[PDB]
Amino acid sequence: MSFSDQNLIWIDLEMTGLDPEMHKIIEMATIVTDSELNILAEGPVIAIHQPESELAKMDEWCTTTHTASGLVARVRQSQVSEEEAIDQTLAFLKQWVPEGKSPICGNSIGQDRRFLYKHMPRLEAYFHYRYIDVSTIKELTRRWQPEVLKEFSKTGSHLALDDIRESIAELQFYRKAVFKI
Ligand code: NA
Repeated sequence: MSFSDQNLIWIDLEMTGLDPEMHKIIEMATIVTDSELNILAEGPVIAIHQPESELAKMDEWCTTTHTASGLVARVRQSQVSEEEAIDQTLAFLKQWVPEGKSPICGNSIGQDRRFLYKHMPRLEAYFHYRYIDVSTIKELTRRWQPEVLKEFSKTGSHLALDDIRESIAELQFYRKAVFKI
């Protein structure tokens, strides 16, 4: 429908920790916006199965966060592997954005990309090499006019789809508050 090489691919992952060589992806969510940040479609929201030995690497922050959100129970019950999650996500993205055109979009999105390189390289390859990191704008705003940041807040639930929706909302806020284009 609104297929376009200008559309943007937004992605958020949840993991068992911060180290791609040690930890695993346990949730993924994608959203496609047009170039003006209008949400066109939401992609698969996938809890990825991991065995207890991998869940057992989680520190207290991860254990308490992902248990209280319900993610751990969804991971334990999930029948979807990383490979099947890649397949579902690519089948979605091919309907909205051509391969290799969209930067990877999100907050501190270089961290997610590291996990994609290690665990989902076929999906990493779908992105253009550039990054649209909303937290770049957050950090520049903090230094140039920090009072702006009091006008926006996040819930931060660490449910991947809700968090990437907050990333888009943050950029929409910056478009009006700190940009003049
Ligand atoms: Na994130």
